[PDB]
Amino acid sequence: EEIFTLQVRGRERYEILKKLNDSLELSDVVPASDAEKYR
Amino acid sequence: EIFTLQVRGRERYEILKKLNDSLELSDVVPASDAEKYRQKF
Amino acid sequence: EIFTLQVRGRERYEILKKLNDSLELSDVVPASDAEKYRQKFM
Amino acid sequence: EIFTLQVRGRERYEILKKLNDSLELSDVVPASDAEKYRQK
Ligand SMILES: [Zn+2]
Repeated sequence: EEIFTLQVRGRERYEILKKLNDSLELSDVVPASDAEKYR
Repeated sequence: EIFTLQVRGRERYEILKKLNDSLELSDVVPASDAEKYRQKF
Repeated sequence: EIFTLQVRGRERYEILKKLNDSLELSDVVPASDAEKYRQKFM
Repeated sequence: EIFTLQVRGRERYEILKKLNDSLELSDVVPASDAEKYRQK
C-alpha cells in the first residue's frame, strides 16, 4: 500500500496523532455492520 | 463523563464525527479481534 | 449552522476541541498569510 | 522534538496532514491575530 510520512512537532501531539491513525486504520477494516454491533 | 462539542460547518462536523466515531470504536473492539481485522485486509 | 457532538471523557473532549479550533483558524487564514506566519515564527 | 509518523493510504494521510498543518498554524498565529481572523 502507498506509504506516507508526516513530521510531528512535540511528543504529546505525536501521541494524539498516532492514536488517530491507529483508530482510523481499524475503522477502515471493520465492516460498518460489525461496528454497530460492538457499539 | 460526557461533553457535547459545538461544530461550526458541515466539513468540520464530518471530520470530527469521523474521528470521534473511530476512537469510540477502538474502545469497544477487543484486542484479538482488532488484530484479526487488520490481518484479513 | 451548528452541529453538536457527544464526546466521552475530558481528555478526548479537550483534544477534539483543540482540533476544532485549529481547523476553524485554518479556514479563515489565507494560505499566503499562513506561510508568512510559518516562516517568521519557526 | 520532532517525530516521524508513518501513514498507510492516501485517505488517511490527507486527513492527518490537514490536522497536523492546522495544529502547527495555530502554534504560530498570535492569540490576538487569531481572534481577528475569526471575527473577519
Ligand atoms: Zn473475540
